[PDB]
Amino acid sequence: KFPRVKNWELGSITYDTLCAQSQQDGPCTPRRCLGSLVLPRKLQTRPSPGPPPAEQLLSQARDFINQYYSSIKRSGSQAHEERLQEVEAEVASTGTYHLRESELVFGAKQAWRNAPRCVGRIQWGKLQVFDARDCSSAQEMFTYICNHIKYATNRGNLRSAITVFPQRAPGRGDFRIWNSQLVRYAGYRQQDGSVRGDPANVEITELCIQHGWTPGNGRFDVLPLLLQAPDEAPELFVLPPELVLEVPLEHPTLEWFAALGLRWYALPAVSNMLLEIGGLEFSAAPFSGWYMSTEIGTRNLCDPHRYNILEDVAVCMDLDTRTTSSLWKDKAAVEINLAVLHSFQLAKVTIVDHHAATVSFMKHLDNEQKARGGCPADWAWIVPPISGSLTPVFHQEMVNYILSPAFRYQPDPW
Amino acid sequence: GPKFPRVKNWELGSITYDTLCAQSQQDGPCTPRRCLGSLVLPRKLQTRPSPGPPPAEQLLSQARDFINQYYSSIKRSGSQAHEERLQEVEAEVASTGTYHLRESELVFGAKQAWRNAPRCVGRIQWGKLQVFDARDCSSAQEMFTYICNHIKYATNRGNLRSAITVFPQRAPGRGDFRIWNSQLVRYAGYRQQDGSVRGDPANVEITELCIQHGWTPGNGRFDVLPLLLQAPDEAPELFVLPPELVLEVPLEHPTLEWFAALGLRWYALPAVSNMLLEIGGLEFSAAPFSGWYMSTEIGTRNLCDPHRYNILEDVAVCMDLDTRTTSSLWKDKAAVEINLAVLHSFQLAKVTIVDHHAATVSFMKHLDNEQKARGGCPADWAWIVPPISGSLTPVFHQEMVNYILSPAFRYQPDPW
Ligand code: HEM
Ligand code: HEM
Ligand SMILES: O=[N+]([O-])c1cccc2c(Br)n[nH]c12
Ligand SMILES: O=[N+]([O-])c1cccc2c(Br)n[nH]c12
Ligand SMILES: O=[N+]([O-])c1cccc2c(Br)n[nH]c12
Ligand SMILES: O=[N+]([O-])c1cccc2c(Br)n[nH]c12
Ligand SMILES: [Zn+2]
Repeated sequence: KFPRVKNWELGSITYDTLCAQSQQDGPCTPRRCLGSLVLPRKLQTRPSPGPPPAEQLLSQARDFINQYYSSIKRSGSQAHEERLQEVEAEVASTGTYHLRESELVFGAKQAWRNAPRCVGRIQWGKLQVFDARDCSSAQEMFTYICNHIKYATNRGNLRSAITVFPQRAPGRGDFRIWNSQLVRYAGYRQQDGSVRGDPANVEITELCIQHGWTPGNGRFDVLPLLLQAPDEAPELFVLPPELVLEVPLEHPTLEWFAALGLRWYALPAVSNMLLEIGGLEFSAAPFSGWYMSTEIGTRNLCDPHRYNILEDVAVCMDLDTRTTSSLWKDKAAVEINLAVLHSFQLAKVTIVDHHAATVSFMKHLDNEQKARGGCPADWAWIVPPISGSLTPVFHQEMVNYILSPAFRYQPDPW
Repeated sequence: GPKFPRVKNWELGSITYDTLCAQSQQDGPCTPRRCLGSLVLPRKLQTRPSPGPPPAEQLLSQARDFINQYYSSIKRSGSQAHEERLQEVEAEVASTGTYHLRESELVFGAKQAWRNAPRCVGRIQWGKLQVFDARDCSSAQEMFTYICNHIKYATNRGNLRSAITVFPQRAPGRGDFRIWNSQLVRYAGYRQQDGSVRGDPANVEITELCIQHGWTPGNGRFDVLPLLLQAPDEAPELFVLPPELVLEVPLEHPTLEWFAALGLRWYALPAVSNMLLEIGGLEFSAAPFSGWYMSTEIGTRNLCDPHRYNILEDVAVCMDLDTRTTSSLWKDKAAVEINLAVLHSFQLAKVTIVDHHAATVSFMKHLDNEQKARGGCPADWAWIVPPISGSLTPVFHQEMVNYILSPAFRYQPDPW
């Protein structure tokens, strides 16, 4: 049952015993592996048609409290058995329960620590948790968010942070942030099917316009937020320009690069995922850290269904775009990633390259093997989009499983 | 909707369902509890030498599945020729404990094994494979004659042709036909006194086995190894490939003049020879197959892997790059130029080669051809996406379902 895990660069071997703690099922079976699938339908977080079984919830709850008390080394103590009873009496009576701030802080950190697709988990212990459970309006969500952004950005010296809004309650709508990230660029479906801006944001941009936003016409127009309080229509909120930090891209040696007019924001804040802690679900819990240069230079700027600048850059570099064997694509992508690192470093904004990032992840995997006897990792996401085998994680076998607390995907609110 | 794995292509936003996986009769390493898809050698396709024949009934079920597959491919499923063949296989297994394949059946199974290989990006060529029947072979000496013939035909002076040579199957109460080498062409790995390794670090053991068996070792970085061929119940015999049969390509860069001075080179023919070909339950322990190289395999893996030649730093220093800081992306720049050299050099020498962009584009075409043909295609994402410029190829944006279908090429324990 326990996986023999091997690193092919070093020849070392380890056994993942942490996978035995996984209580949630993934999409794979012995007949076929679906590890490469981006999204689920089974691992998804289905709405509350009513309160989920008290036994099931109480089981996840007790396990979390147990995890919390081990965390502070006061396991088995009186403080522990009293807390387990509080949780049980509360579920038995109301069908749900509530967490203490310190449990929520522990839970939030464990959620990040448990995320298999995150290559930045070495930073898991340093996370600023903002308790925004004292929120009752879209207006209040906005204030909290602005404060999250101000703190997280920190003049360019980024700090990891998460804001937790009210949990889901049975028989009531969810608190939701309609945007996938707090900061994203608009995607305008310009007449001929083409899209000015980020093609991945066509739908959300249309929804913003539908809710009163007067749109722009640039390639990098920061989008407004659609915040939604329970059973209420989403409200539109324009983020103050002084709050959104952006880095204009330029190349260290290629003078003409800057003329491309490219730029990217400093803060990567995912705001569409569900945070699950002890059976409870927080539908609104935006989190942020800092960028790995490849997400910007490779994925966001070079993906075919995204900005797709690969060719424009290759033409400017005067590369042989006629044939694939000239490797014009590979050369252009490397220069774009270098431009991102140069630009962010020049602007004094936090950034980390894929080589440094994966090296740190290897250290993290080692820390975790010692600490918990394994570490859930999703190979396809941990290995960077360019230069895969050039990094240490490529040659490292990994085991992927679901551990709780956990960040999960959830249905779009519309 | 449909009760099958839903697969999405994120670049195009298109959806497909894999119904072919339903026909998988063999389990992989994953369970709903955890995914072990990233593991290289899972104990699944692994075939530990069964002392005797397969259970008459287990072999029988596998045999029946293959015969059905065969008749279905020639469009005679349910016919008298089909039912007669099924009876003939059962009768043969009932009296002898095993059975034998008709020539066309062997050709079909061999092509299907390639078609079914999850990790092969070059499967769009599956239909055009030359199958050499070597089931008459009876000595290590003859295995060598057959291999040299394969190498000659397959190499074809630089205009490579896919081919597989099938030696006699595993037999009850009779040793196996084995090729000790991992590939027909491999460079030697010499363990230095100082601990280092000259040549290919990956080939240290086979090199030492060659020496233990009479090989007089050289001491270069690119010394082609001799073959250790093994016939039934005999010790392996050493056979040196005549130099003129092993085509090699001196590597040079199209603009960086100094690259040629590095003295780097690579052989033109990739021929895997340590895998077991399984068809209808019959095992062909010796069945070397070859095709042609995808540039990344040479320039990125073979030449740049830290546990292989590891030439990244040397090329970086030559390009005068900052190898003291990761942010200079010195590794990336060098690897790109190393891959361009492999492509430029093979094209210059008139030897078949395919860049990772052209290969993945063609695999996308293969995926479409197989959706319509079989209703899905077993693919191992981690092995299909190139070791460099991953998201720049169309396969990165294509979800994939991985499973084991038979006939198949499986891993098997080293003979020693
Ligand atoms: C410290 C800096 C960080 C870096 C450099 C980093 C980098 C990455 C990268 C490259 C990915 C893979 C691509 C993707 O899924 O979009 C990822 C995924 C992820 N990270 Fe991190 N991360 C960081 C901080 C954080 C923080 C603060 C959290 C949560 C508290 C977090 C949670 C996750 C999760 C849940 C995913 C998966 C998202 C999905 O499934 O789409 N990360 N991270
Ligand atoms: C025609 C050109 C071909 C190309 C460009 C090609 C390319 C590749 C590549 C890149 C791999 C991935 C690396 C690896 O797994 O070792 C691979 C794997 C494989 N190919 Fe192909 N291939 C070709 C021909 C063939 C042929 C002719 C056969 C068999 C008849 C074959 C059988 C396989 C198998 C079984 C593997 C898996 C090896 C493993 O388990 O590691 N391939 N191929
Ligand atoms: O840097 N990244 O590539 C990246 C991807 C996805 C999420 C995050 C967060 Br939250 N910080 N950085 C991230
Ligand atoms: O070493 N690994 O752990 C590993 C995982 C997944 C794919 C590959 C390839 Br292709 N080489 N090594 C790999
Ligand atoms: O080109 N390749 O990278 C490659 C890898 C593994 C096996 C083969 C064969 Br057989 N032809 N090409 C191959
Ligand atoms: O699109 N995909 O099929 C797919 C599979 C596995 C990983 C990724 C990433 Br990271 N982006 N797209 C992916
Ligand atoms: Zn799997």
